[PDB]
Amino acid sequence: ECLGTIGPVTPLDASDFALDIRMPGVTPKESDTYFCMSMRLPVDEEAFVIDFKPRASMDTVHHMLLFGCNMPSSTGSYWFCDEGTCTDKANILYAWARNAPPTRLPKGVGFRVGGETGSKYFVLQVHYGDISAFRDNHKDCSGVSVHLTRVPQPLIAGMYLMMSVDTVIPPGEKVVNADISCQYKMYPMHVFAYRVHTHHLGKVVSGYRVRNGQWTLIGRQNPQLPQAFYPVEHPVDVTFGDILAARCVFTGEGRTEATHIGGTSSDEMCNLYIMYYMEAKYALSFMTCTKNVAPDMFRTIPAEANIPI
Ligand SMILES: O=N[O-]
Ligand SMILES: O=N[O-]
Ligand SMILES: [Cu+2]
Ligand SMILES: [Cu+2]
Ligand code: NI
Repeated sequence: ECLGTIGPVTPLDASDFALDIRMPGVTPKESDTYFCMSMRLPVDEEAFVIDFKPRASMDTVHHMLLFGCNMPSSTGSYWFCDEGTCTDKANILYAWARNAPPTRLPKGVGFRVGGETGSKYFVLQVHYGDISAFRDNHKDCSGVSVHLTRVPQPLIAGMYLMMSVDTVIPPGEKVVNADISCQYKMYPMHVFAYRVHTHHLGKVVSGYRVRNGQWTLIGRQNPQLPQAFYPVEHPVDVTFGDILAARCVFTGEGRTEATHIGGTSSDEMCNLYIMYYMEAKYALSFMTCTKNVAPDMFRTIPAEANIPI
C-alpha cells in the first residue's frame, strides 16, 4: 500500500527509525520488467541497518534487491535497471525472492551506512514477472522497509564479492569453468549467508574456504533457483592466510556465438556474494575478488562443485 500523507520515515524511538523504500506507483508494460529507484539517506551522520521487512505484492513481484551506493545510475522518480543500478559500486544489502525464506540479520549485526565513508543512497530494484495481475491498470508501491539505528552495533555486516571478469564460453562447448581465487588478508570474517548469480547458462556455483589445502564449503547452489541469500549451514570463519575459491560451471549449448562476462541478458556473470560479519573495530564493509591467484589449486576442488542438483 502506498504511504501518501505520512511519507517514508517512521520514528521508532529516540534514535531509531523505519525507512520505507517503495516503488512510486508503477505500471509495467512488458513481462520481465526491471524497475529501480533510489533514496538518499535522511541522516548525514553514520547509521546502521539492522533489519529489513519485505513489502511485496505476492502476485506481481518475482524478486527484489536493495543496494547501497553513492552515485545512483540516474536521477528521476524511477528507471529501467538497464540504464544501471549505480555508477559507483553497488553494495548489495538485501535480496528477497518468492519461493525462498529471507533470513534475518543476527542480533547485534548491522550494515554501516552514511557518514564520511558509508553509502549515501539506497537503490531498490524490483523484478516483476507477469502483467496478468495488473490487468486493471494498478499503480504499484512495492518495496522494502529498512530499520535504521544510530546506536553503533557490536558486529558490522559486509559483502565479500567473488566475480569472474575474463570468462569466455565457446558456443556449444559442454563445460566451461570460471574459477576465482584470492588470498584473504584482513581481520577474521564470519560468513553467515551467500547468494549466487549467473545468467541462463550457469549450472552450479560453489564457494569454499581453503586452509592448509582444506576445502571448507561456504555455499553451493543452482543459480537457476531463486537467487536469495541462503544461510550457511555452519558459520565459517575466514582468517588472514586462507584462500577463498569459487567456481561457476557453464554450458554454451543452445548458443550460436560465444558468451562472455557482461551486463546484458545474452552475456554471463559468475558472482558469489558472501555475506559476513566482523567485530566492529576490525570491520570493513566490502571486499572483492576478481582474480584467480591459485589456478593450480583447483585440481583438488571437491567433486560436488562439478555436479548439479
Ligand atoms: O573464528 N573461528 O571460530
Ligand atoms: O543480471 N544482469 O547483469
Ligand atoms: Cu526475479
Ligand atoms: Cu547479472
Ligand atoms: Ni568463529
